[PDB]
Parts: sequence; structure tokens; C-alpha cells
Amino acid sequence: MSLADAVAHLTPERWEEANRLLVRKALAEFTHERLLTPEREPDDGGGQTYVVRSDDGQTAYRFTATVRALDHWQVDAASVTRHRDGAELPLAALDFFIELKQTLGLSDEILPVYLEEISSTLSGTCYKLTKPQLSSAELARSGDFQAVETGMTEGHPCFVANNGRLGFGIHEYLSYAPETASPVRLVWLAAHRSRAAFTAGVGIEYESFVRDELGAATVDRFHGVLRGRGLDPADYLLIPVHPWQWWNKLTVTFAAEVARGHLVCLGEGDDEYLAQQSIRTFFNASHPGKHYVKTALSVLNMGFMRGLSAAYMEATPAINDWLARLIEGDPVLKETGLSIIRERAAVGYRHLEYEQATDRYSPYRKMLAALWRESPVPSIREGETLATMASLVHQDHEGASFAGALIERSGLTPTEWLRHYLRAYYVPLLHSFYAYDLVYMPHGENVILVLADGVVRRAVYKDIAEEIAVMDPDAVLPPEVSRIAVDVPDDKKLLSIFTDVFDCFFRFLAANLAEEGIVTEDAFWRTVAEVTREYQESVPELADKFERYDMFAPEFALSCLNRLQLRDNRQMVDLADPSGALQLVGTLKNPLAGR
Amino acid sequence: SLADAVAHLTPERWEEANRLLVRKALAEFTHERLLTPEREPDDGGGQTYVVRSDDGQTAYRFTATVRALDHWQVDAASVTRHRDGAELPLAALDFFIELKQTLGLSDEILPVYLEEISSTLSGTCYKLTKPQLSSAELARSGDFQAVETGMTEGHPCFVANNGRLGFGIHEYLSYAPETASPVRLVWLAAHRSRAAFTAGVGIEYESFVRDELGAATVDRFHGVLRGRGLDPADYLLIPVHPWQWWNKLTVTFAAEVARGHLVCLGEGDDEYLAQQSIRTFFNASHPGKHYVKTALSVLNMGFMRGLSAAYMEATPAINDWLARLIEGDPVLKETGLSIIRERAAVGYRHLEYEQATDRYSPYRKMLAALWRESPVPSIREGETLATMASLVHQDHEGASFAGALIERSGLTPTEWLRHYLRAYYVPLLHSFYAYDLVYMPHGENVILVLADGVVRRAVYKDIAEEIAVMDPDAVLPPEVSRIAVDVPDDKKLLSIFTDVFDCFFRFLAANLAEEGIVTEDAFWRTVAEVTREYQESVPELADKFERYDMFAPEFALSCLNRLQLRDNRQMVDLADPSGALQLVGTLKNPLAGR
Ligand SMILES: Nc1ncnc2c1ncn2[C@@H]1O[C@H](COP(=O)(O)O)[C@@H](O)[C@H]1O
Ligand SMILES: Nc1ncnc2c1ncn2[C@@H]1O[C@H](COP(=O)(O)O)[C@@H](O)[C@H]1O
Ligand SMILES: [Mg+2]
Ligand SMILES: [Mg+2]
Repeated sequence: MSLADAVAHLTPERWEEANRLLVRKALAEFTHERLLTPEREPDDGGGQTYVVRSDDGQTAYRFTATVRALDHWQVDAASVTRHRDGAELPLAALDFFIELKQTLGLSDEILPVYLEEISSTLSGTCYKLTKPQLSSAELARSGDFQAVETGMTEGHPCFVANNGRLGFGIHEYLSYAPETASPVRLVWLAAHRSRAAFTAGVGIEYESFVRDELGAATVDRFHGVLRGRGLDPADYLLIPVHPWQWWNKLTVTFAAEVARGHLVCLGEGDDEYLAQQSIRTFFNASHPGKHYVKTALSVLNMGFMRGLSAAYMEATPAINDWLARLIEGDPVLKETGLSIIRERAAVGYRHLEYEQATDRYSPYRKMLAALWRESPVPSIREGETLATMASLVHQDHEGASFAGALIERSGLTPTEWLRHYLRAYYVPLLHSFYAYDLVYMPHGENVILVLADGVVRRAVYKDIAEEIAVMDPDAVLPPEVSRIAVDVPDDKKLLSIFTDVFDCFFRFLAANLAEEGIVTEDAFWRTVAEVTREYQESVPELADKFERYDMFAPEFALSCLNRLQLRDNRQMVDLADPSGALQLVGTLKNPLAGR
Repeated sequence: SLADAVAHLTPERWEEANRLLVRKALAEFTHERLLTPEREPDDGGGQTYVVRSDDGQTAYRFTATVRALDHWQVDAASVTRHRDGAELPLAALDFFIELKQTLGLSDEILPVYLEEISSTLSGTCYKLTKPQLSSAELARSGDFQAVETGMTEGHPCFVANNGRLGFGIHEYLSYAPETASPVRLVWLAAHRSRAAFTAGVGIEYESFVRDELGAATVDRFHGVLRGRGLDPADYLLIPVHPWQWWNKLTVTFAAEVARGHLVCLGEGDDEYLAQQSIRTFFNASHPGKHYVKTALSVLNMGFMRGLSAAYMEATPAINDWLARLIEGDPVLKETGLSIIRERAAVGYRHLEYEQATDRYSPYRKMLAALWRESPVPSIREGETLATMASLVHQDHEGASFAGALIERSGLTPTEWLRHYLRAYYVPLLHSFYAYDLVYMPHGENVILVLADGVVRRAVYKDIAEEIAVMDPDAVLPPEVSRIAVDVPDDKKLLSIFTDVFDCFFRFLAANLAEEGIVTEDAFWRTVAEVTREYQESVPELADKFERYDMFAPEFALSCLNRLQLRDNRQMVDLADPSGALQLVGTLKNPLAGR
């Protein structure tokens, strides 16, 4: 049955494995965020047994872990056991959360919805366990950008409830989840110019842009659909839409717009897209050189509804143009090879009645918008391949690091390999901060690596307009881009590197490379220190600022990521409050300290 | 197919949908005293009124006839909208934004309520594309399900009444009653450690499910379980709304599917039609077989339409108790009253979600089903069935369906009304006065048995979850004592005044008067005669008749729309219905001085 087929990945054996992996990560990351304080229990062999108890005291979780730099808890999956009233019990993620509800600060309101997000994340793991199990070495050897993108399993390495996609029924999961590599056809709407606005970056004009993307034949067909209803194509702008968004939302929530002819259904476009790790961003699988399309998707994932703001679209291209120009202008960013793939164009729809009915923060203002982003594909030479930076912290079904496999392929020492990666990825971030007070959101999903023979040649940053900030409230910026100017205490500025790079990315990378015996934490962090010191030696003009915002400070604040989602799982940061949802809980030892 | 699904959404149908809904909004919100129209005298022969927005800048203008029970027959074709001196299109979303403060819609509720408005309008657009049958063709047809799927209005008080929120447009087309789309149920095997089946008198499980599905189907179901390593003895069968399977059970209850607490058995062979309640299915393949009522986590008219696993245990016993009571009472026998029983019920208890929520949680209403016997086997040659909701049906010409039953009968409007009141309304007087027992007897909970256009007898449904005994000291069989309630004495007769008079007869007497069929005076005269004739026939309750006075000058105006507007997600709250009631002054009882 297509009934039975749709749940064939939900079996006791895979459910067990899924629960073991998720509970392993719960113990590790909730210990990192100091929600749990595991108690040391009597010397087993040497490298350490621990116990975590329920709110109750009645249910015990025992495991082994190696504790690594940045208060990182490498909890052994195979070691986790559960005990109550003298007896062992099966590992069960739902029971974990009910049992540690108060320990974890889960409100009565959030718990039941959080458990849906857990339930959904576990299903996805079960789905991923049914797929062909490719080693880290096979995936590296493939050189296949979309094989890597869709082969990723973890998601965000910190958030536990990270792959919820709540709003997807099972059939929609199987059609739309990145890990399915299901081909998707975008739904195209005509949107009346009384309510839709198209914004073009330098070098973009609308009529040639849409003809390049859809082909002149499809544009002609769409013009015919409007003439057919007695409508003038000049009156309308083209908006591509996530099929989920069209069938579940715009046809109901925006029925008035469809009925009135403010919105007209044109059809599917021909090209087959693959959802990326972000879910609502599509890569063009038929024409890899064409643009990604970022769609409005009113689905809950990882602390936010994944809509797209019609208001932010107006400035989105200008912000990208400014960033690209700043990068071509800077000698250090040139040495580095840094580029972005620009958000090149954007369209937004202003639902006039919903604006009248909602504050400017409502998800109802984020139901209909899209932007186009350049493919990195046309920029690579022969011999080059592309990969999500997320791949560096990927471990295959045998625990083998994809970073490890790139090191193997490269023929370089681990530390030589790391120098090339850090020069490409990390040095731009240090220089953007010190020279321009510029920060990004540089996790695994927002960076693409260009690889030659297993070596990182250069990094490509994406997700620009909605993520970048300038940490100077009086920054002189072109009018259209000054909304990126933020006021942030001095106190918290360098947390952009310590939190987003060190605690939420390097911590996982150094640990996977240590556990697999490829390179010691000592040599990992020496290498970061050295590249850091060499960057600073090459720009003496910024000496004063290197001392003021010290990368080698003894300590910096623990910023907790799960704590945000546990306090509020629908908007885990108020996008309307002065960066002040951060949950800082004491300090971490800086691995760079004394270098 | 993309264009096919939105083909009902056109400017002309959307315009007509908005006109109808703003007409009803002006009407019912005026009835509930949220609006106070001003009289702009055209003559002094009455006629013409204005309502302003919260800011006073936008003016709504119409004509109405005010009838008994403060019923505002707002003429749909008269409604105009004006701002800064210019005419504007009637747009329902704009109506609600403009009167947000007047209507008491919170910042939190407004945007979700507007979705329910948008969805209600969409439905109207879709009903406007169906073959426009007249009340006379529908009444002549004798087709139970042509009538059921032929209704357009929905609840005649509630404006945001047909939202079905959580249906995507594809789901609207497959699942909404007005589509008459055949549905196949999805069958799950539910492990006995979490599922419990309960049977009324005369039901045993194994013969029951073979009767419903056939021996071959049950055998195949046993085959899917043995194929998987599982013993069929360990499992019960639960039928599920495919929406609930595809969107909720396969995701929210993923742990149950994966562990084999729930096993997917496939679709059932028989075709069902969604009834007006949306999650109750009539068996179109075998009309004589059971209705299936399903758990459906969608928002409609002030509630989620899930089904409580906890209430299923007592459902059949409450049904058996009411049937036996009806069978034993001479006044209820003379009336011809019967119920269609909720005969069987299964409930799933999700133990982890129990640990995580309080007993009121919708997480506990996600997997449960009951079976309700069909009325079809009980009818004789010459008899047809119709939802009581049809009496207040008006076709595309404004012609009352009740009117068309009167014409077919050859009876005077008044003779016709006696038969209807005897079958439907007397049993409600006798239940209150003799047993302190009330139902929820709106159009969707009553089926009429029809001979030659006449109401011969009435059949009640929605039983276990609706009925009350208004007496906390009632001695009732152990299983059925949860229907015992403490209601203040001064609110008891609101069961008749609110649910029958203000929420049904108000509409029926106005439709009949406006079409010129029979006057309000003669309508309410007949009601008063049948009330008096009931009371005369049972003199031992003379003292309860003076204590609960059906002919009192006045009773409280109980506002239905005010509840949905205060809370569109659970409009009646915790375990205290007598709690959320919004009483705003009084209505002139049309039985006053009779
Ligand atoms: N490895 C990953 N790192 C970060 N985000 C990820 C990753 N894999 C998937 N995601 C998802 O991508 C989205 C990130 O959005 P943004 O933070 O704007 O880049 C969220 O929905 C994340 O759950
Ligand atoms: N004419 C009608 N009268 C009452 N309820 C109706 C009508 N048409 C549809 N319904 C729906 O039927 C359901 C009534 O549920 P209940 O009150 O428990 O029988 C609601 O979801 C109503 O919106
Ligand atoms: Mg992103
Ligand atoms: Mg009902």
C-alpha cells in the first residue's frame, strides 16, 4: 500500500537506534548547557562512567563520556542505559523529556508540542536509516554537491529538537524533506503590482531575469493564462511558491487574493529543484547554474516559523551588493578567496488586510515572498567540488568524520589541512569583525566549501541580508543597508566568534577529529591560535582593537542554544528585542587562552 | 489540476459570498447586541439602518424587518458600505478589522478568526458552483444524502461557522460534506495495552467487526499482523479519518506506529460521505450499516473536532440508558421519538501524552472512534430521511425547504407545524419536566422521518457527549452518572428558550413569514397550543410547570457569536459550560400571555 509504504521507515529496530542517538545528544548538549550535572560513578575501567537522574530521582541514565575542550561531553551512544525500581528500561526520548521536564525548564504549554518536534525528528532519523548507508570516504570521493547536501544526517549539531518540520504530514515529509532528495516543482503565481514589489540587485532587470530563470516559452505560457482570464500581464509580477505553502496556506489564508485576482495560479515550472538543509531553499537540479529560490514556508523548524518577510525583501539585494563590493575592496578578504553568493532579486507580497490586523512581527506578514540567490556552480574550475561546511562535522554510519575523509584524500597532515580551511573560512570572520564590525551567521548551513583534491580552496558565505550585522549604531552605511547597524554592548561583540564559530562548530569538529585519533585537540587549537596570530601580525593597524576584543582572553560566556528553544519553541528569539534573549550561563575555558 | 482546485474562487462568486456573510454578520451581531443600528428614517414606515466602524469613518447601510426574538431580517441585496462619501465593495475581512473593538476581537484572535472567515467564504464560493437545486427539487428527491450534502448555511447563529481550519484546499475538496466526495476510512490495528473497545447491549466485538467489514477483510487484516510477527488477539481495530492518519497520527503518534502499538491495515472497501458534523461518516455503499464518528484535529465553529478516548467507555451505556427510558415513557412513545444509538466505541490512550498534558488537552482526543446505527433500516415504504437543519434551508431563490415540505403535504402551514412540534419539540418538554434531561437538539443533531412531506417522527443523535440530567442527586446506573450536572435553577429552561426558541424556531418562523407562507402570530400560536396540550396531558407535573414557566414574559438573551469571538479555539471552557455563557439582557418570549 502507498499507506504502508509511507510509514515503512517506522519499525521497532530503527525507532530504537533513533531514540539512542537522540538521548545521547540530549545528555551531551543539555550537560554542555548545564541543565544536567552528571554525577561521576565508581572507576569502571579508566575513562569515566556518569549518572543523570529524573526530576523524581526514580529514573537513572548511565553512560560513559570523554569530556573535551569547551565543556564538550562525548557521550558514547552504545553505553547509554536507563534504570528504575532496580530494573533496566528501554531508551525512550519521550520518557526522557517528561521525566526531566522541570530540570530542563519545559513549561506545561511547551512540553506536548516539543514532544511532537522530538517525535518528528526521530521519524526523520528512521527515514535516514533506510537510505543507502554511504561511508564518509564514498561521499567525499563522489564530488557531488547535492549528494553531500542531501546525504547530511545530523542537522544543527547543538539543537536536539532540530529537524521537526511541523506542518508536514508524512506524505509531505516524503516529498519535501531535504534528506529525501525528492524532486520538487515550484508553483508560480501572478501577483498584482498594487500588492507585490520586485527588487533587483545591480545587473538585474525583471523581464530578462524571469526569462533566464523560467525560459521565454514558460513566460509566454504564463502570459497566456492571464490573457485567458482577461488580465494584462503588465499588471502582475511572478512569485514562485513552495507547493506546501500554496496547497496548505495561500489557497485558504489568502483565498480573498485568489478569488479577487490579486493572486493567479500559473502552474508548476518545469525545472526540478532539491530542498537544501534549510528546507525552504531550493537548488535547481535540472539547471545547476540557475538561481536558488528561497520560499515562504509557514512550517515550524528549530525555534522559528520558516516564512519570509515581504518587508525585508526591498533591501535584501542592496545589502548583498554592498557586502560583495566591500569584499572585492579589502586586500585581506581578497588573499582569503572569500565570496558570497548574492541574493540577486526578491519579490514580496503585502497582504493589506493582514497588515491592518497584525503587528509588524506577525507570521501572517511572512506567508508570501521569495528571493533568488546565485548558484556557486558557474564559479568552480575543473578539478573543483562543492560541499556544505556542515559536512566537516558529519559522521557516517561507522562514526567516520567526513573532515577526516577529506584529510585522507588531500594527502596533507591534519594541521596543514586545517590551515587551508581556517584561512578560507575563519580568517574572513576575524577580519570582518576587527575591520568593519561585521558579523555573519557562519554555521555549517550558511557556508559552502570549494574543494580541490580534498583541500578547502575558498569558502562561499550565503544567508546574507537576514543574518549580517554591523556592531556600530552610528556606522555610515548607504541608506538602504543601515537597518543592519546594531547596538550590542562591547561585552558581547566577540561572542560572534566564540559562540558561533568555537562553541557551536569548532567544538564538534576538534572532538570528532580527536575521537577518531586523526589529530589531538592540542594540535587542533594550536592551529587556530597560529592562523589567528598570523592574521593579527599581517594587520598591525588594528593592534589596539586586537587588545580591546581579545581572542586569547582566558574565558568567555557559555551561550546556550537549546535553552532558547526550551523557553520558547515557536519564536526562540524575539526579532523585536535588543539581542536580549541570549541565555548566558557562566563562562567557558577559551582553548586559545595563553596563546 | 492546480487551477482546477481553486476554480470556485472567482471575483463574482467571492463578491456573492462576502454579501451573504456581511448580511448574516449585521444580523446576528445586532441580535447579540454587539451592534446597535441607527434608524435614518425613510418615511416613518421604518425600514433603513446604519452601523459605523470603531473609527466612525466607514458606514454600513441596509434594510431589515425586525421579527420575534429580536430577529433582524437584513435584506442581503440592500447592504452598502460608505467612507469619505464614496461607495466601497462589501468585503467581510474589512468588516471584522473595522469592528475589531466593537466585536471584542483580541489582537491574538483576530488574524486566526479572519482565516475562519476566509475559509467560510471559500466554502460559499464552492457551494455557488454546485448544481443550484431548488427547495422543491430537494424535497421531491427523498434522498437523505442529497439533503445532507445539499445544505449550504451551517449553524444559523455562528458567522465563522464553516472554517474547517487545518484542511488544505485539496483536503477541502476530498473531505468537506458539501463536496459529497466519497471517503474510504483508514483502518489501524491498536495494541490492547493502549486501546479499549466498549459495546452496548447486544454487541460483541468479533461478530461486530465482521458485520461491518466482512469476513474476507477481517481475514486480510489478521494477515497483515501475522506477516509482521504480530498476534491479532493482541489488537483491536480503529477506523480513522485519512486526514488524521496523514497529518497527525503518522507524525504526533510516530512512536506508536514505529513500536507497533498502531499498525496501518489499509483503506476500507466501503465509501462514506462526510455528514454536516464533518468527522461523522454515513456508509454510502451500505446505507443500512453504522455511521463512523472519527477523531479530527481540525478547528470548526469554536472547537477542535477530536474525540475523547476517556468518554468512549461510558458512551454505549448512556445510549442504552436513554433508549430504555424512551421505550418506557407513554408520552415519548405517543410522540414516536427514538435515537440512533452509539452502539460501540474504541479509545486509544497515548500514555506518554497523558503524562504530558491535563485531562482537557486535545492531545488526548487524537485517536478514538464510535459507531452509531443508521436510521435507514427502521423506515417503511413511503418514508424518507432529512436533517432537521433542512427546515431552515433556503435555496438560491430564498425559498424555505420547510415551505416546500408544506406544499408537498397538502396541509395548512399550522397542521404541518403541529406534526413537526409533536415529533421534535414535545419530547424536549417531557424530558426537561419529567427527567431534568436535555439534549443538544439543533438541526445537525435531529433527523426527520417524512411521509408525503409530513414529519411522522424525529430521531435524535450526538447522545453520550451532549445529554444532561439537571439534578446533581439523580440516582443513575453507575456508568451513566457523568451526565448528572449542577445548573442554577434560573438557567435550566434556557435549554428550550436558547437552543430551540432563539437558535432554531427564530429562523424557521422568520423564513416561513418572509416567504408569505404563514404569519409569526400563527407560527407561535401553534407552538403555544402544543405546549399547553402537552402540559394538560400530564397534570401531576403542574407544579414543575409553574416553577419552570414556558409562558414567562421574558428570558435571557444568550449570545452564541460572543463565545467564539472571546475564544475561537475552545469557546466553552474547562469542565464548566455554566461558566462561559454570555447573557445580555432579555428577549420578549413569544409564548408570553398564552
Ligand atoms: N548543519 C546545520 N547547521 C545549521 N542549520 C542547519 C543545519 N542543517 C539544517 N539546518 C537548518 O537550516 C535552518 C537554518 O536557518 P538559518 O539559521 O537562517 O541559516 C534551520 O531550519 C536549521 O534547522
Ligand atoms: N445546520 C447546522 N446546525 C448545527 N451544526 C451544524 C450545522 N451544519 C453544520 N454543523 C456543524 O456540526 C457540528 C456540530 O457538533 P455538535 O454540536 O457536537 O453536534 C459543528 O462542527 C457545526 O459547525
Ligand atoms: Mg540559512
Ligand atoms: Mg453532531
